[PDB]
Amino acid sequence: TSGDYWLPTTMSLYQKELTDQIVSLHYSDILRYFETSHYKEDVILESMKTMCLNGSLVATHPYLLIDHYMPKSLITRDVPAHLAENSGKFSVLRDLINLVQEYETETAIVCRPGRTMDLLEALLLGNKVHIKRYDGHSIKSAAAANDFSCTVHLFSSEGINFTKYPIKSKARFDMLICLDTTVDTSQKDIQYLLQYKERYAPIVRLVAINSIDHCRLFFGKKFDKNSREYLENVTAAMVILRDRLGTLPPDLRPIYSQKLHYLVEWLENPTVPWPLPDIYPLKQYTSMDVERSLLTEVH
Amino acid sequence: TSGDYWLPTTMSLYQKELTDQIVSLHYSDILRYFETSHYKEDVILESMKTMCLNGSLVATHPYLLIDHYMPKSLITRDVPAHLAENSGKFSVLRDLINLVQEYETETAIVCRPGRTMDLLEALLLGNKVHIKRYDGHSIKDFSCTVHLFSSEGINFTKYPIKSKARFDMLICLDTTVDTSQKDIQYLLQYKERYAPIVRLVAINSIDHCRLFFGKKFDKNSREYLENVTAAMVILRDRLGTLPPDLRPIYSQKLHYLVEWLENPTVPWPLPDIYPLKQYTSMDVERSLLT
Repeated sequence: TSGDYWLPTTMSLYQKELTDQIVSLHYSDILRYFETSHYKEDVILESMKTMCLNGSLVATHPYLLIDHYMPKSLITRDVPAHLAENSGKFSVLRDLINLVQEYETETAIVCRPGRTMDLLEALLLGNKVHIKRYDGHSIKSAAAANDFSCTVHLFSSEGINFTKYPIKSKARFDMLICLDTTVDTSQKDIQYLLQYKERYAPIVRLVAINSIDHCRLFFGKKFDKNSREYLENVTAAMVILRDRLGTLPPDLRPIYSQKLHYLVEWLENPTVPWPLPDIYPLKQYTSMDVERSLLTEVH
Repeated sequence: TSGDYWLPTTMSLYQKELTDQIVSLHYSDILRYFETSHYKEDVILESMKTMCLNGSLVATHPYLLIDHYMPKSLITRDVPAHLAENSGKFSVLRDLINLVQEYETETAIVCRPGRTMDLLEALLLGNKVHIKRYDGHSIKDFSCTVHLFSSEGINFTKYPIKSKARFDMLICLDTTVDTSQKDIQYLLQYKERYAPIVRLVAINSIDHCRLFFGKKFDKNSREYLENVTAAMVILRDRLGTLPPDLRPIYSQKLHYLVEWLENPTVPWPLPDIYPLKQYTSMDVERSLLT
């Protein structure tokens, strides 16, 4: 395939009901945004926009949205498991890394800066793996006295700065992972990463099914940019898919239940076709479908 | 010890923030219930009462309070693990049963009827274990059989104990279980005289509150509800975390209990129910401020 694949991830019960809440919150704003169509007022746009934002955060981790109860330290032994237990995306990642760590490889991961970076690091501390950041920050200053075949490099999707922090790697990235949808693989800094020695490193994007993640990714290759049609299809989908949020299809489940061993072949020959189906398409929902969806809320 | 022990259980992140929400919901009602003390209006009482109820449900499982996303089928292979992953109480139970299932034993479990029963059954399907209910309902070679009884009236004449052996242990899932009642006293004495009681309790949760103040104010006293509500609200921050001492036992998947499982006469290996402070109208205010 295209060297640009998706890796669907589930959603914890908490992640689901969080999203469900986020939607209930913008309930009226949603109906508005779809009623007076095209006219569209700025307040309402910002509402749709931030409802989308908060949905995106929760999709990769609840802590990105709610500090409450976040461990004061992310270093303690138990944290990695706890983080994974609360974000299907993190759980998939961890599963993934449990495989790639066996190999001698440098693997790149791009995600939005800030708390996402920290949580990403914290999650990775549960893996037999070297960790390099490129923002001069970290939660473990100290370096691994250990000997790991696999090193994981954590890059910001929003500007890197390779002159103060260069790639001391001395080897190609065998794979680049998109954690958020904040990642624009077209940008130069990310294009630099992919070509670090075929010409391009495989991209694999972690996406929660039927989540905002799914919406942004699919409509993105069909309406682009900040079109009215993008936001309309994306918001309508997020809201309507809210019920099937983050459940893998029956076909796909065993692969994930099997802790993703299904991917070993492709991991060893990154030239072989991506073993998983292409990003499932999403319907273009109508102002009608959103109303019908939001009703089952109303009593 | 007394043949009546507690088994603390943790709380999932979701169970925590749910409780936290439940509290925020009754925020004003709480301040009211503590301000105009003793006077107490009926609406507010019902508020305190149901805030307590909803907290209790969440403590044993979030699905008891929010249908949203509950699998339409509880039989599929993955359900047991999913349920446990979302209630520290269920996770402890499963851990427990993973031990007791190795033995030739009949183990009794009492919990509130209804969805609790179903979820209990679903959770148990992940265990090498026979399951008997006594409500004629259900959603579906083992040494271990687990008997699920309602805490709220049983009916042993339409559904008798075909067991033919003593219950080596009786487990309280909810706080809905009154071991003093006759039907439960019948169960404990089914062949020493009484089966050991072990009660699953989420630390610093309403569960903890009800159980401890219960042996200190009883019944539906003003002082019970006052100490219980104040505690639930204030402990909200330390909700469902085991003390450093206790953690390894649980991390070790509870093997620490094997000795007691084999000789139910040995003293309960875990500390007695940790006491809770009697909090003041003052402490609840300070707690709710933040």
